[PDB]
Amino acid sequence: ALVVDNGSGMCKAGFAGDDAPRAVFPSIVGRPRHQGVMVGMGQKDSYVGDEAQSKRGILTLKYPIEHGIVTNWDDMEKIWHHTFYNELRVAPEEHPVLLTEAPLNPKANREKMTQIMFETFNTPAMYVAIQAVLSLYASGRTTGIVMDSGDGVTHTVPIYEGYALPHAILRLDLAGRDLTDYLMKILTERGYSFTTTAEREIVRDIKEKLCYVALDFEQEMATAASSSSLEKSYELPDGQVITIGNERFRCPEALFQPSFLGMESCGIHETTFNSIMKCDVDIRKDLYANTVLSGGTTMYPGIADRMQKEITALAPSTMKIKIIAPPERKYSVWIGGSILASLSTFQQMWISKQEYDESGPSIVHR
Amino acid sequence: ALVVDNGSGMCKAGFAGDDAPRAVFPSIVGRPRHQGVMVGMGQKDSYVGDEAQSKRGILTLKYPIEHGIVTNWDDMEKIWHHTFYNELRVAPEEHPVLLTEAPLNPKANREKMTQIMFETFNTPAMYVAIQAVLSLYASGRTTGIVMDSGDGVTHTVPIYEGYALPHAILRLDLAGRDLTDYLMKILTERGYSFTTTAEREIVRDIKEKLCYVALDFEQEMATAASSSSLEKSYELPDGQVITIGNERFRCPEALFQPSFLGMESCGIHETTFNSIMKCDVDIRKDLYANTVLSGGTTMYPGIADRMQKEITALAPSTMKIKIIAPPERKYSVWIGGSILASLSTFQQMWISKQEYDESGPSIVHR
Amino acid sequence: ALVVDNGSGMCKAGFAGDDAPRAVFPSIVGRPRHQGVMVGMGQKDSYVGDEAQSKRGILTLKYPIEHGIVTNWDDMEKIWHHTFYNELRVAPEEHPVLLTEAPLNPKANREKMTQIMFETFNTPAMYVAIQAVLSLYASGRTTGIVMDSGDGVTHTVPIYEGYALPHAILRLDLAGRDLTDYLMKILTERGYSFTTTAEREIVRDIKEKLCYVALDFEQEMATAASSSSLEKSYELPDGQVITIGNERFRCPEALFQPSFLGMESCGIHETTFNSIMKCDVDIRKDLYANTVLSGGTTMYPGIADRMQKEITALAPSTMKIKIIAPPERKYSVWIGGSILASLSTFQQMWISKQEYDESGPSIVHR
Ligand SMILES: Nc1ncnc2c1ncn2[C@@H]1O[C@H](COP(=O)(O)OP(=O)(O)O)[C@@H](O)[C@H]1O
Ligand SMILES: Nc1ncnc2c1ncn2[C@@H]1O[C@H](COP(=O)(O)OP(=O)(O)O)[C@@H](O)[C@H]1O
Ligand SMILES: Nc1ncnc2c1ncn2[C@@H]1O[C@H](COP(=O)(O)OP(=O)(O)O)[C@@H](O)[C@H]1O
Repeated sequence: ALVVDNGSGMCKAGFAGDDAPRAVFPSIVGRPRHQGVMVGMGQKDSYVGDEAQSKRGILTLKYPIEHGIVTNWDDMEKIWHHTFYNELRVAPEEHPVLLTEAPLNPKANREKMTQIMFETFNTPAMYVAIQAVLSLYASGRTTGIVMDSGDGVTHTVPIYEGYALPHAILRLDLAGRDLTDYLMKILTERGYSFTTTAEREIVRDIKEKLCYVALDFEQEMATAASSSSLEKSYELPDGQVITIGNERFRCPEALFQPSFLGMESCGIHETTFNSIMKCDVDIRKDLYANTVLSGGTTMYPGIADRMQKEITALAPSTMKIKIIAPPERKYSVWIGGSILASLSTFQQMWISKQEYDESGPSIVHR
Repeated sequence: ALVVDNGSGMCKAGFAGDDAPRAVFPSIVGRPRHQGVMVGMGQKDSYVGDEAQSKRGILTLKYPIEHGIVTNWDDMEKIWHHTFYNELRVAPEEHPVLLTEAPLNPKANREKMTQIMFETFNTPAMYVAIQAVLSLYASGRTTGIVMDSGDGVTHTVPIYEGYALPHAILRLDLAGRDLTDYLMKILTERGYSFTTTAEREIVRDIKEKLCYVALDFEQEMATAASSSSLEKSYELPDGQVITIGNERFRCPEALFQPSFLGMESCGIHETTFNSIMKCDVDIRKDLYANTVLSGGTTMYPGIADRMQKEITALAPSTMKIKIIAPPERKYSVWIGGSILASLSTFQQMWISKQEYDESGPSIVHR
Repeated sequence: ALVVDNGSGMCKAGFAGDDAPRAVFPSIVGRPRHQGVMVGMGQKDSYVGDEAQSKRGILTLKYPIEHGIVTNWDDMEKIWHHTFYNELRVAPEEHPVLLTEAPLNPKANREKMTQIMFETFNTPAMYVAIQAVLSLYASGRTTGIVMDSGDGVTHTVPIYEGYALPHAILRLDLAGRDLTDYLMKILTERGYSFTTTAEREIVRDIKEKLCYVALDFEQEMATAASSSSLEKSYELPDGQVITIGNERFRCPEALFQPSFLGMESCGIHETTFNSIMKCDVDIRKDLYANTVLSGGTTMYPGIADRMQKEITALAPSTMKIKIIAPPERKYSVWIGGSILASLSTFQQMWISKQEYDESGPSIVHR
């Protein structure tokens, strides 16, 4: 059977019988912005991400998912069309599929999602699972608190002996692009300017390479305020050199104390302590030492030490805390998806065509 | 033969050929309270005490006995099923069994109880004995007044030269949970709150460790009202510290003058003097100096001196009084159960299958 | 003399010489969250509710009372300072004061509460009264069971011939914010999102207008699941339309069977019958037909039928039941406060300056 994650900002897909996905691509949809100056087929009406990332410039770019909510289904159908016919070379009527979703999301999302999977692709069977649960599958633990943070969404689920406390789930719409744009805003301080969608991807790729979190914002600010050398140069695709200095960490700092982004909620560490504090007293000691980090926005170096230092300064003393931060976190959700698809006991749970034909899309509520 | 005490709040059991029981556990039944977020067998439909106390949190807790009356036989049967097959590793058709009961209890309780032991477990023989009598076996006396007090029940039986005076027995439903909840009510004075079945057991464990009886309630109140140090800290399972002060003794005080719990009966010492005053005049001098305390709710420090001071101030002078408070009172009842099962003269007293098959359940009255 | 109710979520105050209070406002404290871009005095360091609700947005909001416990005295002092100097234009040395409180609350609350009224405002005299008793004054009955439920607190007191049974009082911390968050949680089903303190008040105002309790949750669920028209539109302050449907009653339902909020206690109707069952038998016929509802969280339409249906299905038959639901329930408590202050016989009960100067703050325990 086939496992697809349409989680925000990049689709990942392959056979469930494997350890890693087969395709990984930006899910961007792009369209031409000028008339044709020379005759030929070369100008197709639309390009999907794996071409859309190459020809970027003459394309505008739109993201069909924002904050984990589909904004334009007609784009998404094109994306799935690419994933099925062009990449995995597989007929979707042959294989069952399961899909990721964010934990809290407008139910209409599920309804149309499964409607498309039946009424167009004629797929045999379907299931929608929340990402944090699947993340636990990849570690193979049965107790812990999962933190996942992707393009535009963060959430946490506490689970104990395989039971979630639904009253304890939180959203926090802080991550991803909402963080990337803060690098756009501050990078204009040095004078470099970046204005447009095709050009935003350069700043994203910088962020993907040259960023880390300070073990104390105050000391590293005082450091870079001194004449000490901490900057690294970067070269733009045109060969313009950039120097970035005093700013590789003042960016991700805004993931904490997020008043920089103007929000006034709690931040990541607050929300990790506040979720456990919605758990019963006798559970708490067991969720500590089992904070699991997940999703690509945890791949900054230094998050582990910062987070443990913060929580240990915030939680009651005498309680040991241990963050399970493996490598390969970028794949963890899909890895867990692969695991669940293989367990034979799960095979009764797929929604059948027969069920959809009685209940229609709302069957997703069982 | 097998010895089981199903007295309130914890079952105690083992072979009669021993000095102590082999298993002692809280007899609580607990059930899951959320739908499953993760696949597996791990969540069985029900847990008996030895797990139900451990995994508490995701469990709610119910007591199948309350105030000494069985509320749901199907729960008790589950408890016995665990005790027989998993714990004592014994086939019930092989061995006789005897059961404790409180002295006054609705007879239907006995009827169904023994019915289950014959018609389901196919046990060879059965006998029901009152707890105070078994308590005397452990001391090996033939004269005295037994005071037993457990979760939710207290009673006294006078026995003289091995004869009880059934017209002099009294119940007083004051002890145990009825006292523990008064710590729940009062502990909120400092501000801490405790609301649910899994969480009540924390207050029970506090009571089991940090409680004592004042050698004069009035002086120790005046003491703790001054800035003298008498409080002890306790750490909760989450590592929250608790401070308890002025209440390690204001709790068990309510076992006397129980107007604190709003009841208006007599208290324990009253009921010990009033029961003896139902004895004939010529018995009294022999019951004095033979008040035997029994049952775990007597395990507070200070009970001995308080009780003797009260009775000696209340009884007529020139009459010697001596409270026999041995150790192992937590086991005293089961010890006495062990003794009676071994006495060869008793071997005629078991109710046979033949008797139940002639008389039916009322055979329990012989 | 002055009557003040600092019950959670809004202060209410005025002269005892009246039928209703003169000022009623949300007691929220709010503070600026950006540096000043324009010159003037207009930005004071802090705003109390009547501006804090108007200018909300540029303010963050904190509630100085939570669950009936003061969290930051320096905030409360700001609220009382406003109520005395700004609103009532009154010197506190002129008039005695009485204060509402919840029935069970950490005694330290009283000590500091009365300390402030003497040592700062130099008021001549003080008394603290529990809200339910004052509620009975407004009806003028002398027998009944009072149910009061306000922002964040519920409690009940049985009173018979002017005597309470303190051992039968219950708290249940279910109401208020704990309900508001359930509207926040469920409203995201339609897709709307609400994240911040200033924005929470919009969801509160929705709750104040478009909500009712179902005479059977099951039938009304099946009804709204059909294509029948039951939704109502609401307009946001920006003119964004909201549609709410199939959810105007699934909110207050969680005030019963509150497992929706993940709590595992009993709910309101259970706890109302269970409090009476701790009363003596001969009182019961008199507490029935005298359940008096009080506090603003009783202002839902439909409460009467649900409550009467529950108790009548639970209580023994042949027993008359009558819910006294007057209008003006939002003021009943304060009305009674005004009454008690007026009875000349009550005029001996105020704690004098002389007593506080001997005993200090703990004099409130007499
Ligand atoms: N090297 C990196 N450093 C920081 N952030 C990264 C890095 N690589 C990827 N990311 C973040 O993670 C995103 C990749 O997709 P992601 O959101 O992890 O998928 P999923 O939604 O499955 O977690 C990127 O858009 C970026 O926001
Ligand atoms: N250390 C302790 N201190 C005070 N009370 C205790 C302690 N241990 C047990 N208890 C009381 O005794 C109960 C244990 O069961 P118990 O009532 O002794 O059984 P039985 O009814 O057969 O006597 C506990 O629920 C508690 O009420
Ligand atoms: N129109 C309304 N509909 C439903 N509930 C309301 C309404 N107005 C007020 N409330 C409830 O009552 C609260 C107002 O304060 P309240 O709790 O009545 O004070 P008190 O604690 O003295 O009763 C609001 O927070 C809200 O919970």
